[PDB]
Amino acid sequence: AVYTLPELPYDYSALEPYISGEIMELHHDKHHKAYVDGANTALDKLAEARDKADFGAINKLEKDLAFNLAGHVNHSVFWKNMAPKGSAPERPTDELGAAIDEFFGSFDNMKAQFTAAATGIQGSGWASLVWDPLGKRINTLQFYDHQNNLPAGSIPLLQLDMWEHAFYLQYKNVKGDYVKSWWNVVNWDDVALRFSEARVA
Amino acid sequence: AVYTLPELPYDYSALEPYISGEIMELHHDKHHKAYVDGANTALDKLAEARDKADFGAINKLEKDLAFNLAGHVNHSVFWKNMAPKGSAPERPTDELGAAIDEFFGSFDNMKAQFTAAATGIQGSGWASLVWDPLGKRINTLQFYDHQNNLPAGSIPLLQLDMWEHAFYLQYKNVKGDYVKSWWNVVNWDDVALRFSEARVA
Amino acid sequence: AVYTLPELPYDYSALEPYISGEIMELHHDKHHKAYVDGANTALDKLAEARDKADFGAINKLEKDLAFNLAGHVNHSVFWKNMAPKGSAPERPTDELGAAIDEFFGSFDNMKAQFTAAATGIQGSGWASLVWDPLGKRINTLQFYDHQNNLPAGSIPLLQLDMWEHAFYLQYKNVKGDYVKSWWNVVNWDDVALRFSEARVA
Amino acid sequence: AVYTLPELPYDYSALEPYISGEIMELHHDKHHKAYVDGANTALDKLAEARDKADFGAINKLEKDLAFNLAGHVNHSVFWKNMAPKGSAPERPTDELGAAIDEFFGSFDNMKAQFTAAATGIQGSGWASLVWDPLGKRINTLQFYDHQNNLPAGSIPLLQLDMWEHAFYLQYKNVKGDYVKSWWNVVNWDDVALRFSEARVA
Ligand SMILES: [Fe+3]
Ligand SMILES: [Fe+3]
Ligand SMILES: [Fe+3]
Ligand SMILES: [Fe+3]
Repeated sequence: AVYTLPELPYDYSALEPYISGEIMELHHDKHHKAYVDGANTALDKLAEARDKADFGAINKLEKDLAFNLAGHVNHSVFWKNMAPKGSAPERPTDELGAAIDEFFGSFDNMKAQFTAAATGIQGSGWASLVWDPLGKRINTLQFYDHQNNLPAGSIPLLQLDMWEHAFYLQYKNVKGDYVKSWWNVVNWDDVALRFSEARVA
Repeated sequence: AVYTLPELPYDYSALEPYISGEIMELHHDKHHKAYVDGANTALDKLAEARDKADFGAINKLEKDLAFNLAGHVNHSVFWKNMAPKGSAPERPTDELGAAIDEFFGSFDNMKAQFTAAATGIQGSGWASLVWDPLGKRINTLQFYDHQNNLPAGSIPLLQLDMWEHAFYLQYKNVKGDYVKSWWNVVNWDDVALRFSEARVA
Repeated sequence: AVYTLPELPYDYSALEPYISGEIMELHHDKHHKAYVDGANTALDKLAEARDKADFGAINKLEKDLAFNLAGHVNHSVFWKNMAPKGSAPERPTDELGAAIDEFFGSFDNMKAQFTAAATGIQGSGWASLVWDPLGKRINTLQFYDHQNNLPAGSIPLLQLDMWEHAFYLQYKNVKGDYVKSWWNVVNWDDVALRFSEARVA
Repeated sequence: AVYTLPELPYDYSALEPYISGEIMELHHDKHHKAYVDGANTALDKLAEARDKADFGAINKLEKDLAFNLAGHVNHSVFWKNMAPKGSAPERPTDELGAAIDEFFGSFDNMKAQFTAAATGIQGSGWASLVWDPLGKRINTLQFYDHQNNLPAGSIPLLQLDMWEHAFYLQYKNVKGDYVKSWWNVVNWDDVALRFSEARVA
């Protein structure tokens, strides 16, 4: 197939007590898998459309593609953005740390802005730290669902899943507690790597 | 300022009779300029939010940023994607040409899918040919407004503005005639350059 | 058919000089007609789906229905909400006038809020004065496209089309001039009638 | 206050085993309450905007109003649409029953279409049976979030909450099992009452 489900870079319960293994198992094995299958199906349908010269369902297929592919991209980044506490730095350093200070003033300011973007979402969505190739800077974006509210060319560096399936079983309606806990498992090494390769447009 | 209004790489009337100079002037001088100002204003507002430590309007600011920056990005690519008839080949060649046949079967198949995506939009939007870094392929996407219905990381190669302001003064409600005439001014050299630079992950 | 295109309650050029007959002709005969045909097609497709027990395109059909039916409802109200200047009152009176003062403070306050909602839209949309059956009050809503950003049960009283096709040929990019001119042709008698029948849930 | 949190017409655990009491408590006491507060706050902010004559945040306030009020409306209908098994007939009768056969062919056909609309949502949303005043018929709509994908004037008759918080704690990712169990607690008497009152234009 074109798209494949990546394996988690750690055990399902490696993020505990911050994120339960039960959520990790359902989130990865069920939800992420659905997006991969959906993105592949969308491409197969578009190929069939071209062969028969029948683009009647083009509007449906383009949304199926955007929704599922965005879901695949977002989750793929999400898994790598995390690591068991202690396995990675608790704060950004070197170039990344300097860039964050440059575009947000300080790490604390970026954290506050990112947290506000995460908890204020009206519906399903993501809080995202991206590299803007046009402005050559790091911005925070608030995705709606998986594929809305973002400029083309945006390169994801750090993402936080704010869909209810990401925290409900453990934190219930208290999304604030989920966000606080999540900061403990952010893999700043992964974010630093993405930044190193992203700041080249 | 972080964002700047790029000058057109040709005269306002250089795309006639396909796209009138009247539309080119209003589209560039008024519409695009508004998105540049809006993107700059959003960043300024976010900076003030951090200094004041008040993120009450975070939802508004994140949408203002995404909408305006996406408008700026989309129009910036749009201008470069076009050139006076006779300036570039009327059909993709070399590496780009081979990639189009690989991912769509033929140039005609690509045109058909792109055209269907452009004319079927329910509301304002864009038909877009992008490079998908994850699947390492060229896909067609149908943007809603400027910032919706697309996966993060999508690299724009060729874009067609389907907002009514882009064609109404000349083609009125007949979207099909607009898209048909537009193919005549596509600068395949610019698209090929973007593909080359995008391909290098 | 289930849905039919209503005829304009006046001649195409009756709203001049405020709204040109050229816009009225295209807007009614072309755009509105498309929504009626689209809504009817959506229903036929859903019927075919039930017969064959094939709901594969349900997501597409439900959006086709919402988009087109909303477009039909919005435009149907829009035509009746207008009348040649002098043929109707220039300001709300009696119950309607009292209700507007009650929920907005004054006619001028309602006009300012409505105007701001109309000119600030990011993309295609409508500025709408609706009756809220749950709160038993009159509110202003900002529709996105035709079918987004509104509570179920909302009863339209006064609507202003902010899609670019509604003003571009005459006012170009200056949506502010369009809104100012539009106030001159509002049929307050039609709005008063809708209010009389709407305030019953 | 303009909006108030309605009390449940039954005990929190009266819908078991179909819908757990744990979900009913969180759903009503936490989620619904938040939408009521949000709708009230939006109105207060709009009132302040008028007094200060500053509508700079109009786009934010109109979305806050639509999102929260729609959430309030949707949940208010949702609670009344359900009742303990045995309280009402398991199948529509009389006027409502005849209307369902007229617009869907049969009760089973309606259930199939409604179920497909409920399980196919890409993101948060609702499956809704509404009375269309323009076409004078009963249609099924698929809401996105709380306030998207619906025509103005739509009168809700029967609604099913498909947001993840509505079923995750009990059914996890298996949306189909949730919808299947939900049909057992549908209060057809409430739906029939809404149809009667909606029908009277
Ligand atoms: Fe997720
Ligand atoms: Fe444009
Ligand atoms: Fe219109
Ligand atoms: Fe809910």
